[PDB]
Amino acid sequence: WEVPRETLKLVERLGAGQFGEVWMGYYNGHTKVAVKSLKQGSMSPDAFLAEANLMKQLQHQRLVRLYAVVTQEPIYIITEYMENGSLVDFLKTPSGIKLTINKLLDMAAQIAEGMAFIEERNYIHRDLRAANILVSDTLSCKIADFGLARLIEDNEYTAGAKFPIKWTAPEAINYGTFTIKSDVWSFGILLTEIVTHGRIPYPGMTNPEVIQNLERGYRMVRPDNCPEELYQLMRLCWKERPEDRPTFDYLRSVLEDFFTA
Ligand SMILES: COc1nc(Nc2ccc(N3CCNCC3)cc2)ncc1C(=O)Nc1cc(C(=O)Nc2cccc(C(F)(F)F)c2F)ccc1C
Repeated sequence: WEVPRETLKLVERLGAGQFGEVWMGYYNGHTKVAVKSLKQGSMSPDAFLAEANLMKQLQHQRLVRLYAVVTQEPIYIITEYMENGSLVDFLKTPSGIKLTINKLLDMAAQIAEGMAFIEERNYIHRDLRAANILVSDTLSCKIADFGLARLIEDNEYTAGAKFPIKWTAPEAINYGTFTIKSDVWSFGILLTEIVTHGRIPYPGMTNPEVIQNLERGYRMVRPDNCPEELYQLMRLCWKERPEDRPTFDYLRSVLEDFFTA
């Protein structure tokens, strides 16, 4: 997995943040890659490499696959470059805009397939949303960046760190209890993003507004142009009781059929 740092040529910053940056570059000149570098101090070089180790163990068709690493400060995590960036951005570009519900549902099914495997392996995402879904040149999707429990859950630190309100389940917002079921709720919201081609969820509301209404049992209205059948699948994702929400396997199962229809 190790590669001399010389085989990498950074070219364009893609993302920056608390723990480092993500750059687009080349490996041995010909291979286009995405490189994540750890910001010295931001976090243990060990906890940083944890993400890589998880990646090796969690390889799958619909998940971001590790390519290589550089284990000397500054540590790098390298993956292959996904040409169309993040799903949420892709859906607003001319190509993404013209996509028919069929192609959209297929993509939704791919994500559901990725989540089924994650559920299968006893893991949780914690920050499932279109911004963390990557799209390749042939429009196949892959799930990326699990949300760090350190910054999203209840503990010493967050005690005052927070999360993406509009995508988070009621139980997680209130009691900080994140399970695969809250990832399911989240999937429901991700579903609306896809069908609306990137529109922000709960149009017309602020985060504190969302929170208030959620208590009264409020749920997003079916988007114009969203099949009513698909809509009721979303409603299953937003059931009040977590244990009442469907599994990704079923979701994956049901999405694949709307698509062959
Ligand atoms: C921005 O990161 C990328 N961006 C593109 N393309 C792109 C992005 C934007 C744009 N833009 C921005 C400019 N405007 C035009 C469009 C144009 C191309 N391509 C690849 C990456 C990419 O792999 N990133 C990446 C992701 C992870 C990661 O997920 N870790 C992880 C963590 C936990 C669990 C798993 C699991 F379970 F899933 F295994 C994981 F995998 C780790 C390292 C890296 C480098």
